[PDB]
Amino acid sequence: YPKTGVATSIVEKIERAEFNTAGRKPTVLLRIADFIAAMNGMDAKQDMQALWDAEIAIMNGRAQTTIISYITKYRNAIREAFGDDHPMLKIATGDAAMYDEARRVKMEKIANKHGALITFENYRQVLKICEDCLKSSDPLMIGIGLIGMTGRAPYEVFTQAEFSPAPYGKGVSKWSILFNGQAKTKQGEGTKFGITYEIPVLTRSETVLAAYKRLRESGQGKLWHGMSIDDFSSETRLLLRDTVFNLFEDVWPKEELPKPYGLRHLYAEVAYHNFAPPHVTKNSYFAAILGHNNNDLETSLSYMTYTLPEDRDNALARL
DNA sequence: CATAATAACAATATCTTGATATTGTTATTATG
Repeated sequence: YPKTGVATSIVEKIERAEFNTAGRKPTVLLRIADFIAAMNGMDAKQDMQALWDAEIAIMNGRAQTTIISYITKYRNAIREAFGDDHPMLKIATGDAAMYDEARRVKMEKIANKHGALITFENYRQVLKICEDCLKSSDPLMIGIGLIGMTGRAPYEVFTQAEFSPAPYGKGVSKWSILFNGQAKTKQGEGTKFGITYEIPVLTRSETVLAAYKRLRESGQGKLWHGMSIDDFSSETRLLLRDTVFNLFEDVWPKEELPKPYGLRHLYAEVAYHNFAPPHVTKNSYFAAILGHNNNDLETSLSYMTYTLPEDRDNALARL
């Protein structure tokens, strides 16, 4: 329980914003900075509650998801400045109704998605383009292609992936590689944090490994390698968004616009269509090749958004 | 006038059962 501390990263993002050529003012980070500053020397729990009530009063008219994210930022700032043993962490949090409502909305959306699958008609063309991206010299393209072939998150692919050959007896497997650098684990006890596990690929392993070798040994590749989430989000996110938008404009399902993370979803689908053993469940296989938490089958529910045209045909044939 | 750069604004999917870490989209800035 310290009374002193400073959220270093936030203030750094503030001072790196004063001499910007253009762009929004870091008003939220200012809010947080003044918050942490006002927290210095505070031992009056009531006044802490008043401060947080002020901060909450500020977020009004903003989306619930947005408010939740902001609260996450605040809590991480408090943890950075004062530590995990600070009473404010039990004050600076959203009311339970907000989280319960968010969960309800999430479950509702997932249910609706399972009730109305999107037929990925031109998925072979998408996998083909994504295969062609592996032979490009542009690190961005190679990254997109690696997302497509390995089903790793953009953050994983560009920043912290560790692809290595997977043994197949004495030789080397053709349709599987080893992966290390799982994200969003939060260093869970039963997660793939720092765990090298085997994943299937949608092309021959040699091509993937070679393309990734050309990725890491590039300039932009070593700029990306080891980045934080915010660095990458500010560096590549919009460019990646536009590039992905253009790459799969007229082959992507008409219902939705082509987003990068979709390449993961799709991946799983076809990864289940061409590699899945008969003694496992689709949920189990998804949770296996995606590197989900131990004994978790509920996260896999979020990836079942598409359906392959062949399966659609084999289900239409029911007459 | 005007289009590029930036962080607000927002939603998703993961570990966990109340939140965090990601991915995704838009309003606002300086500036020239």
